[PDB]
Amino acid sequence: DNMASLIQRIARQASLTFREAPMQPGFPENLSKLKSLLTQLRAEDLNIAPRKATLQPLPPNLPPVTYMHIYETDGFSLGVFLLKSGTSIPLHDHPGMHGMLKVLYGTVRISCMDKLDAGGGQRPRALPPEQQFEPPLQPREREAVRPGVLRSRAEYTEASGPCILTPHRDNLHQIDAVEGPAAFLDILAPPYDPDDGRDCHYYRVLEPVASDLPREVWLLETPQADDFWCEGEPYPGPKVFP
Ligand SMILES: [Fe+3]
Repeated sequence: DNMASLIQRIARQASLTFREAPMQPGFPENLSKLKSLLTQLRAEDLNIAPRKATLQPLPPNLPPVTYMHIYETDGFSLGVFLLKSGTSIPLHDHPGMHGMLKVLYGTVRISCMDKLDAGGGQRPRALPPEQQFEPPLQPREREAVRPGVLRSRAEYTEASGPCILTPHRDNLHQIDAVEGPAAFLDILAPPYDPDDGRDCHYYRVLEPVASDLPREVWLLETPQADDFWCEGEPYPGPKVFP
Protein backbone atom coordinates (compact mmCIF):
# COMPACT_ATOMS: atom_id res chain seq x y z
CA ASP A 1 0.00 0.00 0.00
CA ASN A 2 1.94 2.98 -1.38
CA MET A 3 -1.06 5.26 -1.98
CA ALA A 4 -0.91 9.02 -2.37
CA SER A 5 -3.17 11.27 -0.33
CA LEU A 6 -6.78 11.35 -1.49
CA ILE A 7 -6.37 15.00 -2.53
CA GLN A 8 -3.36 14.12 -4.71
CA ARG A 9 -5.38 11.34 -6.30
CA ILE A 10 -8.29 13.72 -6.87
CA ALA A 11 -5.95 16.23 -8.51
CA ARG A 12 -4.33 13.60 -10.76
CA GLN A 13 -7.70 12.27 -11.88
CA ALA A 14 -9.07 15.76 -12.53
CA SER A 15 -5.98 16.38 -14.67
CA LEU A 16 -6.70 13.22 -16.67
CA THR A 17 -10.43 13.99 -16.94
CA PHE A 18 -10.07 17.59 -18.12
CA ARG A 19 -6.57 17.63 -19.71
CA GLU A 20 -2.87 3.90 -27.46
CA ALA A 21 -2.28 0.27 -26.36
CA PRO A 22 -4.10 -0.61 -24.11
CA MET A 23 -6.74 2.06 -24.53
CA GLN A 24 -7.04 4.40 -21.57
CA PRO A 25 -10.34 5.85 -20.33
CA GLY A 26 -12.48 8.32 -22.21
CA PHE A 27 -14.20 11.35 -20.72
CA PRO A 28 -17.43 9.76 -19.33
CA GLU A 29 -15.45 7.04 -17.58
CA ASN A 30 -12.88 9.55 -16.25
CA LEU A 31 -15.64 11.86 -15.00
CA SER A 32 -17.36 8.97 -13.21
CA LYS A 33 -14.04 7.94 -11.64
CA LEU A 34 -13.41 11.52 -10.50
CA LYS A 35 -16.86 11.55 -8.90
CA SER A 36 -16.14 8.27 -7.14
CA LEU A 37 -12.99 9.77 -5.57
CA LEU A 38 -14.83 12.94 -4.52
CA THR A 39 -17.46 10.82 -2.77
CA GLN A 40 -14.75 9.56 -0.41
CA LEU A 41 -13.42 13.01 0.53
CA ARG A 42 -13.72 14.07 4.18
CA ALA A 43 -12.86 17.37 5.83
CA GLU A 44 -10.19 15.51 7.81
CA ASP A 45 -8.58 14.48 4.50
CA LEU A 46 -7.81 18.20 4.05
CA ASN A 47 -6.82 18.78 7.72
CA ILE A 48 -9.86 21.11 7.97
CA ALA A 49 -11.82 20.99 11.21
CA PRO A 50 -15.55 21.79 11.06
CA ARG A 51 -16.43 25.33 12.09
CA LYS A 52 -19.32 26.15 14.39
CA ALA A 53 -21.40 29.30 14.19
CA THR A 54 -20.01 32.58 15.43
CA LEU A 55 -22.54 34.62 17.38
CA GLN A 56 -21.52 38.09 16.25
CA PRO A 57 -23.13 39.68 13.17
CA LEU A 58 -20.90 39.76 10.12
CA PRO A 59 -19.53 43.30 9.84
CA PRO A 60 -18.63 44.79 6.44
CA ASN A 61 -14.92 44.46 7.42
CA LEU A 62 -15.11 40.67 7.17
CA PRO A 63 -15.61 38.49 4.07
CA PRO A 64 -18.67 36.23 4.26
CA VAL A 65 -16.81 33.49 2.35
CA THR A 66 -13.13 32.46 2.24
CA TYR A 67 -11.19 30.36 -0.29
CA MET A 68 -8.32 27.87 0.10
CA HIS A 69 -6.36 27.33 -3.10
CA ILE A 70 -5.27 23.71 -3.60
CA TYR A 71 -4.18 23.36 -7.21
CA GLU A 72 -4.74 24.61 -10.69
CA THR A 73 -3.70 23.95 -14.26
CA ASP A 74 -5.10 25.39 -17.46
CA GLY A 75 -7.41 22.35 -17.42
CA PHE A 76 -9.00 22.74 -14.00
CA SER A 77 -8.95 24.54 -10.68
CA LEU A 78 -9.13 22.88 -7.29
CA GLY A 79 -10.04 24.72 -4.09
CA VAL A 80 -12.17 24.89 -0.96
CA PHE A 81 -14.84 27.54 -0.27
CA LEU A 82 -15.75 28.15 3.38
CA LEU A 83 -19.05 29.98 4.11
CA LYS A 84 -19.82 31.61 7.45
CA SER A 85 -23.22 31.21 9.10
CA GLY A 86 -26.11 32.97 7.39
CA THR A 87 -24.01 33.62 4.27
CA SER A 88 -24.50 32.72 0.61
CA ILE A 89 -22.58 32.48 -2.63
CA PRO A 90 -25.13 34.40 -4.75
CA LEU A 91 -26.53 33.01 -7.99
CA HIS A 92 -23.86 32.72 -10.66
CA ASP A 93 -22.95 30.87 -13.85
CA HIS A 94 -19.97 28.86 -15.20
CA PRO A 95 -19.59 29.72 -18.92
CA GLY A 96 -18.73 26.61 -20.95
CA MET A 97 -17.39 24.90 -17.80
CA HIS A 98 -17.86 21.58 -16.03
CA GLY A 99 -17.96 21.61 -12.24
CA MET A 100 -18.09 19.19 -9.34
CA LEU A 101 -18.45 20.08 -5.69
CA LYS A 102 -18.42 18.08 -2.46
CA VAL A 103 -19.57 19.36 0.94
CA LEU A 104 -16.91 18.95 3.64
CA TYR A 105 -18.90 20.06 6.70
CA GLY A 106 -22.16 21.78 7.40
CA THR A 107 -25.26 21.92 5.27
CA VAL A 108 -25.80 23.97 2.13
CA ARG A 109 -28.89 24.68 0.04
CA ILE A 110 -27.93 24.57 -3.65
CA SER A 111 -30.42 26.13 -6.05
CA CYS A 112 -29.71 24.83 -9.56
CA MET A 113 -30.80 26.81 -12.62
CA ASP A 114 -30.24 27.12 -16.36
CA LYS A 115 -30.80 29.86 -18.88
CA LEU A 116 -33.11 28.69 -21.67
CA ASP A 117 -30.94 27.73 -24.62
CA ALA A 118 -32.02 27.38 -28.25
CA GLY A 119 -29.24 24.83 -28.71
CA GLY A 120 -31.10 22.55 -26.32
CA GLY A 121 -34.31 22.63 -28.32
CA GLN A 122 -35.78 25.49 -26.26
CA ARG A 123 -37.24 28.63 -27.83
CA PRO A 124 -36.36 31.43 -25.40
CA ARG A 125 -38.94 34.22 -25.49
CA ALA A 126 -38.34 37.93 -25.04
CA LEU A 127 -39.73 39.51 -21.88
CA PRO A 128 -43.29 40.58 -22.84
CA PRO A 129 -44.14 44.30 -22.41
CA GLU A 130 -47.11 43.53 -20.13
CA GLN A 131 -45.70 41.84 -17.03
CA GLN A 132 -43.93 43.83 -14.35
CA PHE A 133 -41.88 43.08 -11.28
CA GLU A 134 -41.21 44.24 -7.75
CA PRO A 135 -39.05 46.31 -7.87
CA PRO A 136 -39.99 47.59 -11.35
CA LEU A 137 -37.33 47.35 -14.04
CA GLN A 138 -35.65 50.19 -15.84
CA PRO A 139 -36.39 49.96 -19.59
CA ARG A 140 -32.94 48.83 -20.63
CA GLU A 141 -32.88 46.10 -17.96
CA ARG A 142 -36.11 44.80 -19.55
CA GLU A 143 -34.17 44.33 -22.79
CA ALA A 144 -31.52 42.29 -20.91
CA VAL A 145 -33.92 39.92 -19.13
CA ARG A 146 -33.36 36.28 -20.19
CA PRO A 147 -35.72 33.33 -19.55
CA GLY A 148 -34.47 30.47 -17.42
CA VAL A 149 -35.62 27.48 -15.37
CA LEU A 150 -35.22 26.79 -11.65
CA ARG A 151 -34.52 23.05 -11.70
CA SER A 152 -33.90 22.10 -8.08
CA ARG A 153 -33.48 23.45 -4.57
CA ALA A 154 -32.11 20.80 -2.23
CA GLU A 155 -29.89 20.61 0.86
CA TYR A 156 -26.55 18.79 0.66
CA THR A 157 -24.24 17.61 3.44
CA GLU A 158 -20.94 15.72 3.53
CA ALA A 159 -23.00 12.51 3.32
CA SER A 160 -24.53 13.53 -0.02
CA GLY A 161 -23.00 12.61 -3.33
CA PRO A 162 -21.11 15.31 -5.23
CA CYS A 163 -23.09 17.99 -7.07
CA ILE A 164 -22.26 18.07 -10.78
CA LEU A 165 -22.88 20.80 -13.33
CA THR A 166 -22.14 20.90 -17.05
CA PRO A 167 -21.90 23.80 -19.55
CA HIS A 168 -25.59 23.24 -20.42
CA ARG A 169 -27.21 21.69 -17.33
CA ASP A 170 -27.42 23.22 -13.84
CA ASN A 171 -24.86 25.79 -15.04
CA LEU A 172 -26.22 28.48 -12.68
CA HIS A 173 -26.28 27.95 -8.96
CA GLN A 174 -26.62 29.69 -5.63
CA ILE A 175 -25.18 28.18 -2.45
CA ASP A 176 -26.69 29.04 0.96
CA ALA A 177 -25.14 27.92 4.25
CA VAL A 178 -27.94 26.30 6.27
CA GLU A 179 -28.11 26.59 10.07
CA GLY A 180 -24.40 27.21 10.49
CA PRO A 181 -21.10 27.47 8.66
CA ALA A 182 -20.36 25.16 5.78
CA ALA A 183 -17.53 24.28 3.42
CA PHE A 184 -17.18 22.51 0.10
CA LEU A 185 -14.44 21.45 -2.26
CA ASP A 186 -15.07 22.68 -5.81
CA ILE A 187 -13.57 21.52 -9.10
CA LEU A 188 -14.11 23.70 -12.17
CA ALA A 189 -12.89 23.02 -15.68
CA PRO A 190 -11.60 25.06 -17.36
CA PRO A 191 -10.92 27.53 -14.53
CA TYR A 192 -12.39 31.00 -14.66
CA ASP A 193 -10.26 33.51 -16.57
CA PRO A 194 -11.60 37.06 -16.18
CA ASP A 195 -8.76 38.37 -18.36
CA ASP A 196 -9.58 36.06 -21.31
CA GLY A 197 -13.37 36.46 -21.41
CA ARG A 198 -14.51 33.61 -19.13
CA ASP A 199 -16.06 35.39 -16.14
CA CYS A 200 -18.27 34.49 -13.20
CA HIS A 201 -21.57 36.31 -13.95
CA TYR A 202 -24.09 36.97 -11.18
CA TYR A 203 -27.86 36.90 -11.70
CA ARG A 204 -31.09 37.56 -9.85
CA VAL A 205 -34.48 35.86 -10.18
CA LEU A 206 -37.19 38.42 -10.92
CA GLU A 207 -40.24 38.64 -8.64
CA PRO A 208 -43.30 39.10 -10.92
CA VAL A 209 -46.71 40.34 -9.83
CA ALA A 210 -47.38 27.23 -7.38
CA SER A 211 -43.99 26.63 -5.76
CA ASP A 212 -43.39 23.49 -7.85
CA LEU A 213 -39.98 22.65 -9.35
CA PRO A 214 -38.97 22.83 -12.15
CA ARG A 215 -40.55 26.19 -13.03
CA GLU A 216 -39.80 28.94 -15.51
CA VAL A 217 -38.23 32.13 -14.16
CA TRP A 218 -36.85 35.37 -15.53
CA LEU A 219 -33.19 36.11 -14.88
CA LEU A 220 -31.28 39.37 -14.92
CA GLU A 221 -27.51 39.61 -14.85
CA THR A 222 -26.24 41.81 -12.02
CA PRO A 223 -22.89 43.07 -10.73
CA GLN A 224 -21.21 41.21 -7.91
CA ALA A 225 -23.13 42.23 -4.79
CA ASP A 226 -21.69 45.05 -2.65
CA ASP A 227 -21.43 42.83 0.48
CA PHE A 228 -20.28 39.63 -1.26
CA TRP A 229 -16.55 38.96 -1.58
CA CYS A 230 -14.28 35.99 -0.97
CA GLU A 231 -10.71 36.37 0.31
CA GLY A 232 -8.13 33.63 0.60
CA GLU A 233 -6.96 31.83 3.72
CA PRO A 234 -4.18 29.26 4.23
CA TYR A 235 -4.86 25.73 2.97
CA PRO A 236 -3.81 23.34 5.79
CA GLY A 237 -4.10 19.99 3.97
CA PRO A 238 -1.69 17.74 2.08
CA LYS A 239 0.17 19.47 -0.72
CA VAL A 240 -0.61 18.60 -4.32
CA PHE A 241 2.72 17.87 -6.03
CA PRO A 242 4.46 19.48 -7.67
FE1 LIG B 1 -20.10 27.86 -8.68
